[PDB]
Amino acid sequence: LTAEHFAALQSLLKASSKDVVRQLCQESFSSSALGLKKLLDVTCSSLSVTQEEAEELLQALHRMTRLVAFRDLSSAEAILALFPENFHQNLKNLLTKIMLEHVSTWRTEA
Amino acid sequence: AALTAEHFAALQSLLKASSKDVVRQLCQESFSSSALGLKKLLDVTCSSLSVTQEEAEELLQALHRMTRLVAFRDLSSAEAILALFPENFHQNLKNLLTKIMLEHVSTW
Amino acid sequence: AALTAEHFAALQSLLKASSKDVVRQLCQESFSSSALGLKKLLDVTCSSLSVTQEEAEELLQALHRMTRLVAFRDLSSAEAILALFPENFHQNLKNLLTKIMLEHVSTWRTEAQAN
Repeated sequence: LTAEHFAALQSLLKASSKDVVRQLCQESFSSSALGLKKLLDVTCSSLSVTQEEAEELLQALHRMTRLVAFRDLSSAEAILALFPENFHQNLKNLLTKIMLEHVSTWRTEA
Repeated sequence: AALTAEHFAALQSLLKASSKDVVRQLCQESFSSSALGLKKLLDVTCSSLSVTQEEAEELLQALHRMTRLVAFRDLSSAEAILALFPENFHQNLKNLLTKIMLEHVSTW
Repeated sequence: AALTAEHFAALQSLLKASSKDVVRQLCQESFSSSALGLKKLLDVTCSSLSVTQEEAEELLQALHRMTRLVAFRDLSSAEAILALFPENFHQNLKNLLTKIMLEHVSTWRTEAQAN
């Protein structure tokens, strides 16, 4: 949403001074917790999925990526092991591949 | 900062916990949670601007996207940054925001 | 904690992708997300205490402001931390919390002095 985004920036005209918006822009950047909305919109636009349904996937990816990093998994057949037997094979292998390529760099981010 | 009465009322929920270890975990996780330090920013925005809590989010989500695009493209120009704003946008507001982001594109 | 059935069902939406690049891009940004780590924290809080999302959110915001306040003001004594709680506050919880934060105050200060 970039059209109704500028319709939100206009609310800055309800401010009291140029000092409050000066401290409001500084707090809008460093607070990276607001980056989730950009992640949701880019997920809904790339997968043609609902906002509520995009939240379920992102939590799943977060949960699994954190998991393979926590246990420090370098084994391919170990990654494949936690996938259920009735899981889409090509997607299972695609994920497994991505897990292996980033399991090193991800663990450093802790 | 300080602790409000609502905060102490919220803390008492820990008496519902099954063990003292859960209480210990929740404390550690709450301190380390960077995302939690935004409920105050959400409240400040919603109070000093007299908007909805939802409307407060929409502004912060939009402001974050804007201040991110300033560093993502490293716009050093004071005019090309105002090009992002549409023609039907408040003149004095699009002149103020581009005057701050241009001064905060370095440490970004 | 392992993945649930609902979790694997959610993963299958990745098949709706237009390229393998957006899938790996999704994996990277889902991992390095503080917001996603918080919603996981909310879920177990709601689970353990048998509370709602709102009630759990309040507690975590409460615990966040208090634990940070302890580290910021450097309250390295039980008497100083006990001074924060009102008189009508539950005594046993008052003692448990002031014990927990008297242990981590030193490790919390250092953690904040970094970032």
